[PDB]
Amino acid sequence: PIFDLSGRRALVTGASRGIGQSIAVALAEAGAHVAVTARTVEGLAETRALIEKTGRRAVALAQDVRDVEACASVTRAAAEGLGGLDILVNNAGFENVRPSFDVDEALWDTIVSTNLKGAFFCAQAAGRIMADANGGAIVNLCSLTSYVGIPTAVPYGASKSGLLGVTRALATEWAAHNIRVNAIAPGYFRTAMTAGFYEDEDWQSRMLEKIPQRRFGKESDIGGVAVFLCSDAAAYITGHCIPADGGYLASI
Amino acid sequence: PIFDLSGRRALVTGASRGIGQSIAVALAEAGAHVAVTARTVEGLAETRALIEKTGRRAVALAQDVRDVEACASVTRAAAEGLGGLDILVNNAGFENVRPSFDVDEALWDTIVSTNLKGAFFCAQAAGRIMADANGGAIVNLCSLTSYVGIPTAVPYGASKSGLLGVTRALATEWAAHNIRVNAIAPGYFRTAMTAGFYEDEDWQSRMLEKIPQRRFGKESDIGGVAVFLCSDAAAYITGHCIPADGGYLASI
Amino acid sequence: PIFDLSGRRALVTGASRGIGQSIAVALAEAGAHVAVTARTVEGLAETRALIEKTGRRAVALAQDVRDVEACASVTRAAAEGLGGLDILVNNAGFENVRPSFDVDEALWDTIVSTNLKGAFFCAQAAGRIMADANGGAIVNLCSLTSYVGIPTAVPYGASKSGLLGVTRALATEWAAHNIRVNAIAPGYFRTAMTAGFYEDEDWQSRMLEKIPQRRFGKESDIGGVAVFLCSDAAAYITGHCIPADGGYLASI
Amino acid sequence: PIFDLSGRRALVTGASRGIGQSIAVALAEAGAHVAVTARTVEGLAETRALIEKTGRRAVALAQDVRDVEACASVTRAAAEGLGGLDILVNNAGFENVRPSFDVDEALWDTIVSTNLKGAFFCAQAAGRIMADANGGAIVNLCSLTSYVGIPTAVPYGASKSGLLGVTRALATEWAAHNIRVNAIAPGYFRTAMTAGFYEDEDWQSRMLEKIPQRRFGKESDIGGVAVFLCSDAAAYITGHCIPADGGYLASI
Ligand code: NA
Ligand code: NA
Ligand code: NA
Ligand code: NA
Repeated sequence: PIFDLSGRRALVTGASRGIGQSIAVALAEAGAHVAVTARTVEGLAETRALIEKTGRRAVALAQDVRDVEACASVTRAAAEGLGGLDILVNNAGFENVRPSFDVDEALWDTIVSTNLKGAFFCAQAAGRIMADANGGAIVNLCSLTSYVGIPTAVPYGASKSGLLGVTRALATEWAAHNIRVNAIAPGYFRTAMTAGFYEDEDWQSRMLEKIPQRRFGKESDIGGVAVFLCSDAAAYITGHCIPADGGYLASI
Repeated sequence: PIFDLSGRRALVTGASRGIGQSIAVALAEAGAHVAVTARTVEGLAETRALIEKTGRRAVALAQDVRDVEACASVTRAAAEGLGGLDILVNNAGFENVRPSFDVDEALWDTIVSTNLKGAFFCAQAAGRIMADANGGAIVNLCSLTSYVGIPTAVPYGASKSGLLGVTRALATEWAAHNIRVNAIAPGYFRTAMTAGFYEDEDWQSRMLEKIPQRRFGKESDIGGVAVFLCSDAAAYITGHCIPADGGYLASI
Repeated sequence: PIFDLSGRRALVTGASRGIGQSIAVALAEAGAHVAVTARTVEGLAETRALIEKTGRRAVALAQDVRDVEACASVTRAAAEGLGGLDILVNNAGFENVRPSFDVDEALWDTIVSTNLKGAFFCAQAAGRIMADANGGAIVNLCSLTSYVGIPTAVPYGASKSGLLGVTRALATEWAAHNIRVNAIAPGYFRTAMTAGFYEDEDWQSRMLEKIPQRRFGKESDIGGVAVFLCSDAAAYITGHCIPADGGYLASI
Repeated sequence: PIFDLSGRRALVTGASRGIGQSIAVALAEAGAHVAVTARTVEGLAETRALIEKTGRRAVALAQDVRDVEACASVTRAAAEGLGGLDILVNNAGFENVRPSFDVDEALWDTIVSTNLKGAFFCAQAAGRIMADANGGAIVNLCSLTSYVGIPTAVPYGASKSGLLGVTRALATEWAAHNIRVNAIAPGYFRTAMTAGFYEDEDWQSRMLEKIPQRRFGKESDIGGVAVFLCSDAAAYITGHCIPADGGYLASI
């Protein structure tokens, strides 16, 4: 019962694949009715089918989190489709590496709008709905770059470090509305390591030596973390970021 | 299933009351067979009765974690009573305030032996058993004093700050044995606020204003946190400390 | 000699008053030739007069750090006026409180462009100059909001938390160019507490009780911190943020 | 003037070689009269000669920081030789690696007594002297193990993590006596890498790849850091730990 989400209503952004898909499905498996977004509705087909496998309802909507209007209207539409809204997972994110001397304005904007600004304005919209009803839980997807710096991932790291600041300030501000706000910093997860960058085997060997568990994360390594942060088991946890990283941050 | 502990075998030290009692009972409620210790067996009567209410087995043993021998022999005896050992909660702790100019050797020792050294040597003993079988999970009880300083609680804060260091180093060292090592830093919990210190109402008002949730922790605010850190949902979490503090650390 | 900045060439942004003015003057007092910027040249009159009091050269230029072009051209112009550039202090910042349900797009942008994006693009420009010569030091002005959350200061906290991420990633990326990148998080400084918000005396009493030194910062409490981070005494410090806060973060 | 220590009176423990020797000499070079301790007086010959090179007075005394009595009496004797005491550097430390399954009671004690307990009781003694006069500054030597875990360095990491907790709590408690308490976490310094462990060249290559500056620390990389934390430039810094690590902690 303490981890059960039966009857909760969740929105998970950028949920067509990877982490967001894992989280969305795990929320449905724990009892929740789940709305999922992506750039196109058609890219959600696998996520929708995996959710409806649980028996629960899946709402699916188009959304670009860079459009501040769509952050609000598509969040309100998600609420209407579910009959309410008391869980938000801000997963949507643009990943990028680029030498910092070569970052132009446009790149900066695409990264920060998507990863930081978008999550704020989705939070604001879901928050207002939660505040008018009986509260809820928000989970932001941060990164190892909220704790350390990756060279050539400067705008990205700014984004995710900023989002951790957002997590703490919103937690403090919205506790009085019964809204908890927490974050997960995934380490290196197989399902997020699509980019050509990651096949470089010397890189892989080097990174694995920094991870005590000597493995990259599977979907089972994060879904339950998101359920936990949304559940009554986490009633006294707010403004906190749980790293799911196989021990990377703890390790020399 | 991801949060289920059925068939796991747990040891929780200093479990006669408070946090340790809460954790022990919540482990039993999640499926585990639980061994509990305290200075005397007789003080465990309430904890034993609450566990056996779940239908599960409760082993109960006398242990002073200041005796390094009892850290080993009573841990091995707990294993024998359960038929194994794959969860350890190091809860045992001596709390104290004393102006630092007035701390003598003996006080220092009592606090650090109990809170830090004891937990190391219990970890070592449970660890070796886990390492010879198929691994397990260890959860250390840290404190807000692992993050900030409380005036006149210097030895205590050294203890709990040290234990966070222990959590990180053991996590890194023992991941190769399939042993995860994590911690919980409780904030201010009603069940731990027995000492005369805490009735000072100006203190209470001042502390509550630093906690976004404007409340002190209940047993439901930590039991599920310990279950989570022991479960398959936390398979990729190691060397981490989850604060359960109503937002205190996140807040200005 | 280890703290001496004789012959160094510095740029300090948003230096007409407050922290930035304090830092700029302290750099000049430690030996540096200093360029200072603000929205208008005329607002720099006090800062210029205090610098020229040291005997050293003061260059003064108009700059809006929200204009990415001015981040580059006015930084290059500062270099030309000084005959080089090997210190950058990113001080420029827009402070704001606003209930998060009431933050609109425009406010978000003004805060984040000024505080985070501006500092990145100034860093990039100063960085490229330093990288083409013999390196240098960059100091970013962060805030307590890089560590905790202030309710109704969400965009601001995102900005300053992001800038700490920027500090770490740039440090890691640019060490190979002999460019150190560090930050200072001022606590509550008298010279920065202009806004009407801060006269609320109950607030003042409450904040002072959270600061072990029971006082707000003076200009002498930060100038030397900036000199230090720029000096040979800090040759092995990079990617770090020094809080100057009278013990706030360390304290319960 | 802001970094000048003329007329200050300092005690640096375990100062015969390495970090402690570097700090002691740098304090003397910045103006201070310096007392230095070690197990034997004869081992201080090089440190004494380097101090007296500055023209300043060097007091030298035998001290085992594991003896709580010697923590007090030898600190009071250092005061008498100097004519006062307003700087303490707790440098004394026993380094060790040992598989945690193989740590016995005696080893634990030697490590924690030396590294944590000793520094507390030296702080207490220097503190009381400072509190009876006009205050002062204390600097504790922490380690990367205050932030991350090194496998087989568990007792050591407990010690140094604990000492960071001590730094924060003492800072909070003793600010009202005009005593600032801060720490330095050295990274990997050439002068501290004596143990046979460190010649393993694969280790060296691996560690250097984790350090952005791609070098180990020299004595010039820490001496100025200690002077800074003792100076008027650091008047608003207390309870803080400065890592001198070539960017290790900031870096992925
Ligand atoms: Na690490
Ligand atoms: Na707080
Ligand atoms: Na604090
Ligand atoms: Na690192």
